[PDB]
Amino acid sequence: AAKIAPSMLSSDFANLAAEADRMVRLGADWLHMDIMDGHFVPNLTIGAPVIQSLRKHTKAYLDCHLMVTNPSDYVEPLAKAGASGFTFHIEVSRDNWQELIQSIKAKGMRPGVSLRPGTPVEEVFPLVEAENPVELVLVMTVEPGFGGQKFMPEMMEKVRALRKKYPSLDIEVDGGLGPSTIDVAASAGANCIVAGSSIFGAAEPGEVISALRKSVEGS
Amino acid sequence: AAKIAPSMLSSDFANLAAEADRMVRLGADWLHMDIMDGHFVPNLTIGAPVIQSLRKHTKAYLDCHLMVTNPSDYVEPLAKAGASGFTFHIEVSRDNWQELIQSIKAKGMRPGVSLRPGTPVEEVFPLVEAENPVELVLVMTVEPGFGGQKFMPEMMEKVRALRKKYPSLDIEVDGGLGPSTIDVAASAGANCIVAGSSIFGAAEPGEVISALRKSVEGS
Repeated sequence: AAKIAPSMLSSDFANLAAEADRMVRLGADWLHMDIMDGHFVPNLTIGAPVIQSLRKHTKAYLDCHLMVTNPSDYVEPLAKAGASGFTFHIEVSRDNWQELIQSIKAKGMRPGVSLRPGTPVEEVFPLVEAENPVELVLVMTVEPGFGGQKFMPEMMEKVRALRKKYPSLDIEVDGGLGPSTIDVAASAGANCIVAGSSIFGAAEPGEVISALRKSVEGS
Repeated sequence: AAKIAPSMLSSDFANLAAEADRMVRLGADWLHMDIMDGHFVPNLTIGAPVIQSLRKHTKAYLDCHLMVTNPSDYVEPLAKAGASGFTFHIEVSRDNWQELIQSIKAKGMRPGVSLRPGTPVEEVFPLVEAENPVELVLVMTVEPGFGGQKFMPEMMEKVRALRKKYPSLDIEVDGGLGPSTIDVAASAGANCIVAGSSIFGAAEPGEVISALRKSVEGS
């Protein structure tokens, strides 16, 4: 099923609760929260304290993407904060992804795994096929760290490979998604769409959300 | 001169613009922004993207405290974001402190340096005495990372030492400051007061801010 998730990194961080309400009001399915620690990626955004404050104001699904070096140390804080989805990077969980997925699920959060552009898609197959698997795979379509970057079409091959092997798996894409890039992504098989500037910078955000949904549903 | 700086780490992160404005209306001189990267301290809070959005909603002095391992990489982003004060930790700015101070000042921000409880106060004397010196020294009165911890009276010896040598230097304290601990800190010589839970958790925050200011001015 299609899930449109505005990237709050592109919203007014100073009026988060209002922005969250506005997005839900405009049709958003989830709110994508980019958590960066300045180490895994060269940018620092928000952490669990922000998620906790936001949860007090909304019941919306908070899709948290951990671009941090030590995701295991965020499981407890984010679960307490009220995170709904917890997506970690495959590049920093090579020795403990099994326990990490289990620890996330134990806390009632939906486990997901993300991969940077340079990481071969085959690396996440074991995580999708595990006894306790990830329930979402996030294919980054730009090098993670900043919004406003150029969509990388070559990443659609990863989306396609995943959709072919796993027809019911939630496949998310993040990086340059918007009206001009949604069709190729929807055709490739992506059903969860993270978009920032294309939604918040639009004259009609609600129309953009609907257009993204329609493209996915059309595929 | 006394400066009262509420610690936004204790505020409603989902209504930052409103909280900042409320603090200013209640008499806050500066807004203390704790930037933690999960590495220098075991917590991740907010980064330049949050500061940038807040600046669009306030003209208040944003006193940013960098509890990160690589402060040099935040100078440009925070300057663009509108930070007013940029305080780095002496424990991670080694051999690069002279350049760091110059880079901060070169970008229109006020340079400051902070020291954890375990760090001898003598460590910062050269920075205060340099040709292009720090303009504020932040004596942590709790181990940095979280709000609500117990004030450490023993840290007042650092404050006193600094005040004795530098009569006009801004000396800031952060950690457990409130009505019950301000007199001993004001007597020691601290004039810039960072307080979180004692202000955001108070029935009369305006009265608390005034009391903190009165204590400092009384000294």
